[PDB]
Amino acid sequence: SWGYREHNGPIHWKEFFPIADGDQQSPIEIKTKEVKYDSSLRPLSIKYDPSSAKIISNSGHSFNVDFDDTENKSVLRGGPLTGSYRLRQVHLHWGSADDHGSEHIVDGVSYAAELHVVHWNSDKYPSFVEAAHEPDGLAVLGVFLQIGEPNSQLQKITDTLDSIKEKGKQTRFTNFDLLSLLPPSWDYWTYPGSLTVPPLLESVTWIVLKQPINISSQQLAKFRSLLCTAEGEAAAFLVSNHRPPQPLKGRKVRASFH
Ligand SMILES: COC(=O)c1ccc(SCc2ccccc2)c(S(N)(=O)=O)c1
Ligand SMILES: [Zn+2]
Repeated sequence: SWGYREHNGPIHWKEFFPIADGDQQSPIEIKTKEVKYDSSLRPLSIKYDPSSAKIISNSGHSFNVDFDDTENKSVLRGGPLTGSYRLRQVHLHWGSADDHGSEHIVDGVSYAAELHVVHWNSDKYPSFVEAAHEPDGLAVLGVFLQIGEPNSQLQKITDTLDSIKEKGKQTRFTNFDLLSLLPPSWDYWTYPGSLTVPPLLESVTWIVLKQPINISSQQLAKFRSLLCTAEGEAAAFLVSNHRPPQPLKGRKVRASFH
């Protein structure tokens, strides 16, 4: 089964998931001088209720903060999107080294980590699972993290990691102010792409914010202490969980700014 280790890692996913070689795969290299400013794009409009977060868990591939998506208390609107997309989950990608941890790469710069905020089109589809199978079903906001001052807005997360060390562990996680984790500028790039983990579905409108947020090296090192293995299996650590960049295949990357 899939992961980021030598025998089950990204380079081997195309052996098992046909879509891994598809024409709309993510993540990509963003070349900032080659991106097209598009005046038809709209500003992002975000409303994230701190009561929406409920549980944090170790999936074996990252931590996952799950939100109550029963109704439209937390939504993303605007940007390239038609209608309202409902907040479902947040997770993080990193590498074994602080200078090569992100999924998207900007003018050759890989950041220390990348946060993904996953949302689904509830205006058109009745659930996350159904939306995940349609070209306009999902929207993922990407936020880069760069090494710097410790981020006090990550402290709630790092405090829980000891209780979710093994794959499948979960703990209560509520009153989380996700809005305060985002950077002050909501300028972004966008393109059509895919999930960056199996099943690699081509259902994602990517919105990658230009402005990175900070994290300390100590904070980021704590994530690598999560395991990719369950209780009572031989332990292996989740030291890296990012997919390499995929061919653009004629897709247009657009910028909200110039
Ligand atoms: C190591 O990274 C991850 O674990 C991870 C987990 C879930 C999701 S999207 C939710 C999802 C996918 C598949 C099935 C159910 C939910 C993504 S992504 N990078 O495509 O935004 C990445
Ligand atoms: Zn992700």
